[PDB]
Amino acid sequence: GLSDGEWQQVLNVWGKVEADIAGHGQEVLIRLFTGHPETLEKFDKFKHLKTEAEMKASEDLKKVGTRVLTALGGILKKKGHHEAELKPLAQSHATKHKIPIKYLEFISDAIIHVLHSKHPGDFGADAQGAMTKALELFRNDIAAKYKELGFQG
Ligand code: HEM
Repeated sequence: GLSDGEWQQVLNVWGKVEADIAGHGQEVLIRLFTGHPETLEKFDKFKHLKTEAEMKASEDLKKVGTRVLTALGGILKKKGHHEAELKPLAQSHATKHKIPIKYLEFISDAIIHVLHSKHPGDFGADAQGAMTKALELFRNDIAAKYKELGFQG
């Protein structure tokens, strides 16, 4: 797992997310869908959308982006002791949404990109490596629950 100082860097940048959770959520999702169009096909509510202007205008997209980052913030704040938070998340993503582990890798890279773009002075080289480890931890633990739930992610 991560050191105390690695967790400190992760939570320090996360604090900058809290002042505008929705605005961050929209930027993350738009980065994900533009970099990896196949990922948008998983979102039945808005898989019909084609352009970034449409994505920015979508209220459904902004609300989903808010749920995603709020749930990730909850997990991160647990500093690895997140088994209770991770449980419902694994369950829904292996049954209802069927989200391959590869797509969770794509969104991790999107979050790291957005954080670097909006808060570089709270997200230098070492804080980036710390957030990279925290998100690997997250994916690894979800993949372990996928197996049990019978989803080869
Ligand atoms: C940081 C990683 C992620 C976190 C914390 C996260 C969390 C959530 C949360 C909290 C919800 C709402 C409640 C639920 O259904 O469990 C949700 C919904 C959803 N997520 Fe995930 N998610 C992540 C990644 C992804 C990825 C990478 C995809 C697809 C590429 C995805 C597809 C979906 C879909 C299709 C829904 C339902 C959307 C709707 O209601 O319109 N998620 N996610």
